[PDB]
This record gives sequence, structure tokens and C-alpha cells, in this order.
Amino acid sequence: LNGGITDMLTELANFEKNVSQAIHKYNAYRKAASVIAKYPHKIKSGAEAKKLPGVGTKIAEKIDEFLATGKLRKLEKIRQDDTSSSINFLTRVSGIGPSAARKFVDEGIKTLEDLRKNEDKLNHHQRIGLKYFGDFEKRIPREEMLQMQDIVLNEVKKVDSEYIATVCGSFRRGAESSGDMDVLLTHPSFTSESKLLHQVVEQLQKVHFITDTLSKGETKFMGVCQLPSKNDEKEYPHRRIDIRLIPKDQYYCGVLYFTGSDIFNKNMRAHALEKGFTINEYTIRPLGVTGVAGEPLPVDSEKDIFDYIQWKYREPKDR
DNA sequence: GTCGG
DNA sequence: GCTGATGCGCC
DNA sequence: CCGACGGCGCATCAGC
Ligand SMILES: *CC[C@H](OP(*)(=O)O)[C@H](O)COP(=O)(O)O
Repeated sequence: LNGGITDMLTELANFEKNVSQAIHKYNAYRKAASVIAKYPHKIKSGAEAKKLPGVGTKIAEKIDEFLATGKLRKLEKIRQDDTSSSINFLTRVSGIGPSAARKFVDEGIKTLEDLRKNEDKLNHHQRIGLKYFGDFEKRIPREEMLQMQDIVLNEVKKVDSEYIATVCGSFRRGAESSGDMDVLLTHPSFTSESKLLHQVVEQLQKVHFITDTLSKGETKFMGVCQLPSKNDEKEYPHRRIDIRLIPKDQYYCGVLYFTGSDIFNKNMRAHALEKGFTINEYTIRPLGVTGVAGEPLPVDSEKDIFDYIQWKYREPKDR
């Protein structure tokens, strides 16, 4: 219902981010596209859509146009602009943002063919993003994710028994498909006050699960992983993996945050805000009488964060 | 672009 | 060689 | 009428 509208808005969002480099317009168009996608009727007028929050004068007036003519004049102009369309396409490559995209097209590099021809002009990330272009646009069915999980959990257990690995994102909420694999990592040895990630990455490279490294440091890893070929069947497609080392006293605040979604956290952060607590990626802290966030509270589980704000626990399933 | 002080 | 700015991706 | 809208880890480059 109203799919033609939500497409038009997503198409404009991508344009403002990649071509215009107007990030706040991109977020506004997304917000408008998301609300209209949730709406349980067929929008027949821009004035109707305007009642929904995140829809204003301008979007209402291009909804009036789309419903009347069956297309948008501004987008028809952009789709037949060589610069705009090319810049949009290049940014689909991981490591190519709006800056790199613009510079490439300015020196006559527009297509994957042109990127392969000129691999000497790309950094490490962009080369890998090019290598696994199609494999990264593929979704991951929940079946594959469970096999990927067991390997990680097992391999981490082999390195040290005291490691606590939790796979979050769409997967933990019980979604039938996920985009990437976001793993959280902690260890009794590592707190806020008092080579943990290295040896785990080193181990998962040794059993040929992790194939490539996009970035790595003390606390955070981003790379590429692959399930082992059954041999009888065709080899599995390469997936994006993110391993994140978090202090022990900030794990469940980390888990809660990275379990999602964008709306749930915003709603929980908003509810918590007025009840007299400020929660973020790291901690839950009480606000003083003067609206001053003091010392962080202790957290033993996700449940404790719900206990503090007297909000009834919502299992990852229902978020 | 839309919102809210 | 160092330190700070900037690009990129990201609940 | 006009500023806020995401703050951060890592890779890379500009400036010295
Ligand atoms: C489409 C309307 C746009 O609204 P904004 O707050 O960037 C602009 O007015 C540009 O319109 P266009 O020239 O028709 O794209």
C-alpha cells in the first residue's frame, strides 16, 4: 500500500545523501518514507499525508504530483543526469562514500568495469567492497546465520572459556533474514577501570571463517567471513562481519543498544529520559533534581535497565 | 526537509 | 615522524 | 526566524 510513494521518497533520500551531500534531508525523506510505509490506507492527497509526523509542505506537494501524473518531474530529471546516476551507483560499493564517488566520476570513472580497470586508485576497503560487490547486496537467510553463530561461539570458546560472545541485530530479534553479523565480545579481565580481540580474530582466520579485514584495532573489528563449502554444493557467498570488544560493566547496555531497532531504543531512551534516567550505548545514569546526569548505575543483565525505569521487559522477539 | 524552541 | 581533520560506516 | 538533526573507532591524508 502506497509503495510507489515510499520508493519515490527513498530514491530522493539516496540522491540528497550521495549527490547533494545533505545528510539531514536524507534522514527527513527516510523518516517520511518509513511513516507512510506503516500507514494503513492508500494516500489519495498530499494534504492527507501531511497529518503524519515527518511529512511537511514540500513532500505533501510532491505526493500531490505523483498521484496526479504517476511520476515526479524532479526525479525524471535526475535519472537522466549521467553525473547523478553514476555517483548514486558507485556509493553502493563499501568504502566508496559521496566524497570518493564524486571525485571518481569527475575523472571519468563511473562503472564497476572502470573500478576494476583502476584498482590502483582504490584503498584497501574499496578494493574489498569491489571484490564482493554482489555478495554484500545479498541478504542472509536465518538458517545460514545459525551455522555462522555456532562456529564463532565455538571458536571463541576454544581461545578462552571466559569470553562472552552475543550476536545482535535483526538476528537476535528473530528476523527470518539479516544484513550483516554484529557480534559483541567481553571478558572478566576487561572493565572500564581495570590482545583480547586480536587472538579471537587470529583464531577465526586460522579455521578459514574470516577471509578479509576492512579495519581492526583494540576494541573494534570489521571484515569479511564465509561458511565452509560442502563441496557437493556450490561455495557460500561472502558476508560482512563486525566483532566489537566492550567492557564488562557496559556489555548489556551495549547488547540492548545493538539489538535494535532505531525506533525502540529512541522510544526507550525517551521514556527513560522523563522517568529520571539517561541511557546510551555505554551506561544508564540518573538525572539529578537540577537535570544533571551523575555516576553510572550497575548492570548485571538487560532486565536491570528495564527495572531502573520500571518498564516491563520486552524480549528481543517483540522490539 | 521537518521540527521545535 | 607527529598531531589534528576528515571520510566512512553504523542501534 | 534559525539552529539541531549522532557521537565514535579506525584508516587515511593534510599540514608542520
Ligand atoms: C522538491 C522540493 C525541494 O524541497 P527542500 O526543503 O530541499 C526543493 O524545493 C527543490 O525542489 P526541486 O528543484 O523540484 O527538486
